[PDB]
Amino acid sequence: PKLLYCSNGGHFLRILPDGTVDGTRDRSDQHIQLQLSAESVGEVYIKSTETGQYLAMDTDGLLYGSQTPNEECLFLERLEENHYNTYISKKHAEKNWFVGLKKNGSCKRGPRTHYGQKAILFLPLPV
Repeated sequence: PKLLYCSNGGHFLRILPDGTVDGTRDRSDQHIQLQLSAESVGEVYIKSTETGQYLAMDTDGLLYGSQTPNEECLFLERLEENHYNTYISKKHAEKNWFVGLKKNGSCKRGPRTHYGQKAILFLPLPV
C-alpha cells in the first residue's frame, strides 16, 4: 500500500482509470495508492489499489495502465545510492527504458529516459 514520489517535479505516480499514467501532487487523489508486488527478487508488478490496473510500458516506451497483467507489466527494481528507486521495463530491459515523469508531471517516454535524470528516481512511501 505505497505511494511512489518522483524526485523530479515532486509528483506521486498515478494511474488514471483510462490507462493514462502521469503525475499528481494531490495526496488525496485516489489513483496514487499503489501496490508493489514482487514476482522474483527485484522484479515487481506495480498495481493500483483503486482500479487494479497494472503499470506497463508499451513498444514506444509510453507508460499506460494495463487492465490485466502480462510481460509488459514487469519492472526491475533497483535501490539507488540515496533511498530512492529506479524501475526498468523488463520487456525492454536491453533498451534501458525507465519509468519516469517530466517536471510538469507528465509521462517521460522510455526512449527519452536515461540514468542520472531525476525523472527516474522514485521514493516508495507507505500510505
